[PDB]
This record gives sequence, structure tokens and C-alpha cells, in this order.
Amino acid sequence: SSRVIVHVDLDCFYAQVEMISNPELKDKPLGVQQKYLVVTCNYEARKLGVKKLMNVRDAKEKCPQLVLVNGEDLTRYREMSYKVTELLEEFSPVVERLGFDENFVDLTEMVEKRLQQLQSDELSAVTVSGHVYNNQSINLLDVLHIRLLVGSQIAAEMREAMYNQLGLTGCAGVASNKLLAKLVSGVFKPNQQTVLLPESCQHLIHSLNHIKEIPGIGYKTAKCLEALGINSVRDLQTFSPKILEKELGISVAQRIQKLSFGEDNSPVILSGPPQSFSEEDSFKKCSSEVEAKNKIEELLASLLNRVCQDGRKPHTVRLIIRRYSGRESRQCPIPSHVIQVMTPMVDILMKLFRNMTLLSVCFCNLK
Amino acid sequence: SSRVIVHVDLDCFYAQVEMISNPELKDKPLGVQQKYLVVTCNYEARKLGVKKLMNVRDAKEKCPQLVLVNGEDLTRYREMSYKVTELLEEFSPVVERLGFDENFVDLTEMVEKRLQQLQSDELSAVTVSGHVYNNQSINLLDVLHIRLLVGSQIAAEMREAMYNQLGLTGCAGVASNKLLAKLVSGVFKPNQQTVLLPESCQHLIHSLNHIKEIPGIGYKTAKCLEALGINSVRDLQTFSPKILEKELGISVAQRIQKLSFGEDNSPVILSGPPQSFSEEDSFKKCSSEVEAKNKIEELLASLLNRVCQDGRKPHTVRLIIRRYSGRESRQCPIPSHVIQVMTPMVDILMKLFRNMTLLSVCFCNLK
DNA sequence: AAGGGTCCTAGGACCCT
DNA sequence: AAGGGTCCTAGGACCCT
Ligand SMILES: [Mg+2]
Ligand SMILES: [Mg+2]
Ligand SMILES: [Mg+2]
Ligand SMILES: [Mg+2]
Ligand SMILES: [Mg+2]
Ligand SMILES: [Mg+2]
Repeated sequence: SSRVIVHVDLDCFYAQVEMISNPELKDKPLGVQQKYLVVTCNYEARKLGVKKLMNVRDAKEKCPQLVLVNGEDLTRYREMSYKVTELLEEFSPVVERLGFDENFVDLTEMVEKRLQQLQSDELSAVTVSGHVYNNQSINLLDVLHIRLLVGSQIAAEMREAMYNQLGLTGCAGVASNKLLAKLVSGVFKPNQQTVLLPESCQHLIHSLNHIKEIPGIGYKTAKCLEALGINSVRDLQTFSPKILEKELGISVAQRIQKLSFGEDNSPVILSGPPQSFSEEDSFKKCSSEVEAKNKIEELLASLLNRVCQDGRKPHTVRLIIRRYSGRESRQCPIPSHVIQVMTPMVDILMKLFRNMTLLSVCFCNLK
Repeated sequence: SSRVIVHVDLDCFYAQVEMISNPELKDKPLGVQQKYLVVTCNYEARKLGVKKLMNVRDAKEKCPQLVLVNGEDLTRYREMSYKVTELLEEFSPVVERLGFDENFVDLTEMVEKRLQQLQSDELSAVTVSGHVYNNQSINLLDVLHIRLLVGSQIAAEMREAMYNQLGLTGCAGVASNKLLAKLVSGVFKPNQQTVLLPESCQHLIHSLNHIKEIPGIGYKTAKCLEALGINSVRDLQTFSPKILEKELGISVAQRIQKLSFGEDNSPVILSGPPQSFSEEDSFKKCSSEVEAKNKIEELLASLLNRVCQDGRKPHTVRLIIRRYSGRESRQCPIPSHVIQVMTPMVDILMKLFRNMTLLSVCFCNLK
């Protein structure tokens, strides 16, 4: 019943990918740029005051020597992301992706199999790889402690393999569920790992300062929670369930209140191949024409190449737009005539366009 | 590439189920009642003027000796329905259900395998079972005609097996796709079958008188179509594609216009086990209390028994209501604590109720 | 005051760089 | 003027008795 979960989180992912391909960006403060936004930066630039999602203005003031490369084309980040998930899938096949740079793996089976190869005495010699959260003391007679320490050893092998085979560093957290694995992986955050023993779980959740730091509690849920006076993890833990249901719904209230205790029974899901392919472009009110069709060709061309490479065939297309002041969209199936190309696809999309600062196209429903 | 599809349509299904269980209703005009509505009747009662979906008032005027049994509890109809689909699944495993009394089967593989067991001469002796639509002449040298005639023989075996093994009669239509199979199965409608040869396809679609007779064109789409002056199959066939897209959407316009030509490339889908379980009750404004919770207990009890029997476990529940003058609903996941009961389920539903002539409960998301 | 089914759509919540 | 992802929800279209 008890699970050993690992969460793997790569260091400054986009920046790290760039530093690998142009080694002259090591040691130099590096920011990866997307339009007006420095979406991430390496640790050189972080020391200098640069931070993630910071206007390229504010950033090059804090670090005028900041080197900036353009990371709008996600292609290379996307491709490394899958090399990581595939490498982890070798350890155990059930790997759950979260964004491009995070993976969950359920090591429970792996941990148990390794423990069965051990023998009475060497059980006394199981050691931890990496940090133990809250410098908590290990009890080798606690079977849960032994399993999490074995988890931590698998985690160090994963991280070692990632570096040996892909040149990537990252952090890992080992805990009894996904929430806790993900919260603990970030405790020692540059290329290190941390294991959470059960006795320190409450210390972990109460170390957070705003309830939005809980994965699953986001921008809107946080704002609602404040409006009820809920600001700390303990506030949410102790707040009326009944009121929380009425004011948020029985699904949301129940789960986030569970999360507030560090409880999370969600299984690690095999993400497998993606469920969708999309390309976006944004622009400061730079489209007011039905000659926004030029923008939709490039988005298609990239998607069309990405589809051909995946091999599967999509059966639904969607067009998303953002009107200047909250997005609108229209989708429809992809004629079977097509599924087996530029010209017909553009016609569908422009009809979809006409039925309606950003344009996006998405292929989903892949077979 | 060419398909041989069969569509199977049981005769006066509910009524037929009732006549089997109480044989004294044979020969007597029988109507199956649901609230104020005679939802179907046997052919005795049809001769006498009784028709489907007719108020029990109008019906017992046309046939005061009309016997009425109550068919609100679908349990027995549902159970026979699956005995039919399972019987057909023996012929070929890919059977698509449509409602409780219709099934599609792709006989293409079966037809081809039987033709390979034949030998030059006996090919000259392939005959049709049942009607040929439009009394069209068979050409034994036309491979498409030979395959559809073999289809018709499989169809007669299916219908014979249905009667021998379940006591049920019905109609079958054999054609090159689902649209045409379903349209042709009803041509000779009491316990008979009909095969559609390709040359008569246009005669079949133009035999219809209102475009709503096309499966896929329903109440709303028909009303829209009229408002554009489209009233006949030929009107829809010849009407501007462009206008039809703008006025209905690129998905709907394109498919229904294809249907108007008798074209339908949709595959026969293996329906397999149901995707949802639901129970409804209606009442003439007979609920104005939070003591509509009594109505939700019975709906649950029936669903709960149905779930236990299926074996799988649902992960979503929905509550549907109809406010007296167009339905509203609320769903939420089913706590994992529960998935492994009356009391907690009722509490969820009444919360769902309170966030909001008919009450319904649905379990979906089965695993 | 039928009693069920199917799948699609547009939007919104969450997650990451 | 980021550029992507995931899944859930409420409603609506269709089909049948
Ligand atoms: Mg990360
Ligand atoms: Mg990271
Ligand atoms: Mg959060
Ligand atoms: Mg029928
Ligand atoms: Mg019927
Ligand atoms: Mg119709």
C-alpha cells in the first residue's frame, strides 16, 4: 500500500539546453528570451538578480552583461524533454510527465525487488543518497525508512544516468506520494536530491508560506481562498469543510484540503506519447487583417512536420485567438480525405477564424 | 476498400419483450406505457391506429381494448438488448450498438472468408436471402453484388439465431455503409431483411421525404435547413457548400451533405461495455422540496446495484434536473474512499443538488 | 410528468519553461 | 506581444424505445 515516488526536476531547463549546445555560455550569465520575457536563466544570471518571467528590460538593468538567446522555438527543449522521459522509462516504464522538465516515477516495485535481493545483514548497511529532509534521523528498523532510502539510491542512479547519457543535471525528491515528492525535490535546488521521511511530512507542508505553493492550488483558487481568510497551510487544514465545498465545489474543496495535509493518493500516470501538438505566436495587436492567414501557415507547417514525425494522425484541429483588451477557440474534425495538405487545412482554419494578440493551432485526437 | 455492413433492428422491441414474458399478450393489441406516453406498441395495436410516442389518452380512444403494461423500468429491455449484441458479437466481434434495439456489424471480413471457401462454380449459385431493394436485378459477375448477397445470407443467419436463441424477431439491412444499411433495413419492416445493391443507392436516399429522415440530421439541424429553404434530399445535395458551412459549421455542413448523397465512411465501432449508467424519473412539478432527496435515493439504489453487477467502478457522478417552465447538471469525482455506500453518495448529490420536473443520476468514467 | 444512450464543443482549472 | 502542456465541466447535438 505504501508507495515510493520520485520527482525529477531539471535545473534551469531551457538555459541548460542552450549552455550545452554553445559551451561558451557556461560561466556567463545566460537568459533565454521569449518576446519581452526572460522565461528562465542559468545560475550565473540568478546570482546577479535575474529571475524567471522578468521583462528583458528589468533583466538587462540588473545584469547588462546578460547574454540572451531566443527560446521561442521549443523544438530543441521538447526533444531533450523526451530523451529524459525515455531514459527514466528504462528504470520503470510508468513515468508521468509534468511540463517539459519534470517527471514522476513510481519506484515502489523497483524498491521492493531490490530489497528482496538483499539479505538480513546488508539491510543494516542501506544508506541514503543525497539529503534527508529536515536532517531527520534514519531508523534502519523502520521498513518505510529503508524503502525510501532505496528510493533515494535509484534517484541518484537516474540523475547520474541523465548526466552521463544526456549531459543534463537536475534535482530529485523521494517521498511517499507525488505532492510530497515534488515539494521535497526543490529543497536543495541546484543539482541535488532530497528524501522525505514520513515523520517530517508536517514540517514540509508547514514550511510553505502561501497556499499557492501547493501544486494543485493555483492563481484563481488562491484568490478565492484568501477571500475566505485562508492564507496559510494550517488555515486551509483547519478551515470548515462544509463552507469550503459550498464556496469552491465538492471536487476542489475536498482535494485541496487533502493536499493541505500532504495527502495525495493520485497514481503516477504513464504519460506516453503526447495527446496534442500545438504552436503559438503572440504579437502586440499586430494582427487586424484576414491576412492573419499568413501567421496560420507557419504554425501549420511546423505542426504538419511534427505530425509526420510522430507517425500518428490527428482527427481534430483547433484554432485559438486572443483579442486585444481570456481566449477564444473553434475546433472541428479533420476530413478523412485529408487525414491520408497545406491548402485544405488553411481553408478549414480560416473558416474557423472567420466564425470568430495571439494565434495558435492545435492538432489533438491522435490515432 | 468496399465494406459489407449489416444493420439489425428489432421489431417493436419493448412490446416484443413484454409479449414474450406474458404470452397472453400476443394477438392482443399491446402498448408499453411510460408516464402519459405509449412509447411503443405491438403490430396488433399498430393496425388499430396506435402509434409510438402517443399520449395514453389518444391511444385508448383509438383502441379502448388496448392492453398497457408499464415499461418505465428498462432493466429487462436493457438485459435482452445485451443478449442480442452478445449473440451478434459471436458472428463478428466488432458490433456497434445504437440505442437498445439496433446493432451494426461489419461483415466484410466474414464475407471475404466465405467467398474464399467457394470454388468457381458455386459462385454462380450464390443467392440472396430476403428482399433486394427496389427489386433490382442481380449480376453474379459483379463482385460487389456477390459480396452483398453473402452479407444477406449472414444477416438471415443472425436473425435466425436471434429467434432460435432469444425468441426475438427483427429486421436487417445489408449495404456498403452504416447510413445505407440502416436506411434499407426498414424498407420491409416486420421481421424481414433487405439488401441494397449499389445501383439503387440514389433511389434509396431520394425515397425519403423530409431531410430529418437521414440519421445524423435531427430536430435542430432540420429546422435550420428549412430556414435556408432546404427541404428535400436533393435540395441538401445541391445546396451551396460554402453557405452551409457558414450557417452550420464546417463539421456539420460537410458530413450531412455527404450523408445526403448516401456517403458515410464512418467505421463500425465496437461499443463493448457501456460508458455510463443512469436512472431517471420525471414528474409534473411534483418536486419543490429538498425532500427531492427521497427521489435521489431510489435512483442511486438502482444504479448502485447496476454498478456492482457490471463489476467495474465509476469515478464520476452527475446529477441532472429539469426545472419547470433544457436541462441543468452538476458532476464531480467519486471520492476514492467510496470507490472501494448509500449515505456518502447521497450527501455528494444533495450538495450538487443545492448548487442548483425531472431528476436523474449518472455514473460515468468506469474503470 | 419517457428513459435512456453516444460523442463533440468551448471554456476553464491546473502544471511547467 | 511566452509557449507550451494536462484533465474536467456543462452543455448541446445526435440516436433509440
Ligand atoms: Mg521544474
Ligand atoms: Mg526546473
Ligand atoms: Mg500552486
Ligand atoms: Mg429501432
Ligand atoms: Mg425497432
Ligand atoms: Mg434524423
